[PDB]
Amino acid sequence: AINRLQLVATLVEREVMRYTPAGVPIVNCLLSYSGQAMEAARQVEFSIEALGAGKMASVLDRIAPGTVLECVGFLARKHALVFHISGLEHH
Amino acid sequence: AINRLQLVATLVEREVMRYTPAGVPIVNCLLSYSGQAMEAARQVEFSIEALGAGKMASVLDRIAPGTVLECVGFLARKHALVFHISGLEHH
Ligand SMILES: [K+]
Ligand SMILES: [K+]
Ligand SMILES: [K+]
Ligand SMILES: [K+]
Repeated sequence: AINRLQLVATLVEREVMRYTPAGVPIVNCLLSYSGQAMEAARQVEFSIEALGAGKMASVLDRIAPGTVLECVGFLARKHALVFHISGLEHH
Repeated sequence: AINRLQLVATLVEREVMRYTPAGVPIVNCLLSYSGQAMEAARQVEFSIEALGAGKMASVLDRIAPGTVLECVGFLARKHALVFHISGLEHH
């Protein structure tokens, strides 16, 4: 079953790196989206919690807040929903 | 800025049709997702609020709860986040 989110958003802030019991690094962060959709065009603005695990945690850990990111990933239950980023690029 | 969600999920329930002041029909509903992702494979399960506007409201309004839907759309602020379905198919 497909569960794929593509989102170009601004990194607002990120938490300090933490780890799962297995030692997998995780960086929780907040993304901000601003743009338009098609439903009559509609301006859309919202923020969404996200996180990077493993290599993605390392990647997010070096990105300066305010950077615009082109993200791809999947949605999941926090433990509320959180955006799991599996792919990332600038601009 | 891209904001696109692709989700194959089961329609759990839907509210009665309502309208915006302009007369645009809207059907709010709840979707349930079950499947796997790639982060090491990870089982993922969650429910998410959604809605269809205009023709999409009419389409959802005739779909029986329990039906599996292949959805495409965008995320937005409820007024919390809600999945705006702009495209829909069965299976
Ligand atoms: K999947
Ligand atoms: K911070
Ligand atoms: K867009
Ligand atoms: K109902």
